[PDB]
Amino acid sequence: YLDDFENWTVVPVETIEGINYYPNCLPESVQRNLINNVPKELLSIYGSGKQSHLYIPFPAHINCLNDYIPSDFKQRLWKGQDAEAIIMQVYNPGDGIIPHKDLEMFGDGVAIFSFLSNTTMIFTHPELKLKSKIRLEKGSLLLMSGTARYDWFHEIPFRAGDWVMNDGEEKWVSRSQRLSVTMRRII
Ligand SMILES: [Fe+3]
Repeated sequence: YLDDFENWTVVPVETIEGINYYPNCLPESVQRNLINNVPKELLSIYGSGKQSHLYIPFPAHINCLNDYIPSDFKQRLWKGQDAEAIIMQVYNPGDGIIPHKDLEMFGDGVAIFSFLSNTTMIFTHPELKLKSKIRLEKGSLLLMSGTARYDWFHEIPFRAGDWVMNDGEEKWVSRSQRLSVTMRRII
């Protein structure tokens, strides 16, 4: 991310080893139970979205998310175990995050559950001069590991909508408030 990238190519996210995306992973009931039980202050629609760090033991409305993370992922990367460290982050329209790689204190395998509304995440590789985009939908799970987690940067653009292609038309879809829950372990 430094703009306008004419030397660069946009590739399918399927080319990035260690991206696994599961649409409609969480039932609506699970999403509503979670949202109902976040402190109301965290969900303010005004100004920049707030954030909350949680650590074991998590309450049931959070802790249940561990059950929707694929067992093969936890076996391969988390020594069969469940998440230890969780950040809940709200994004009001215009909020995002600059390109980064998650801190080395976390080791491999990062799980991100999405709530409330859809957004677009962009992966960047400066050395390859490549970009890739993924639409993170309400109720989805993103797993980031390996090449995705170490070689590439990820970001969420600071804007109020996203151009989204569907059924051959491209629309500007305004963003609504979004909440993510990021689940990690500590080395
Ligand atoms: Fe990150």
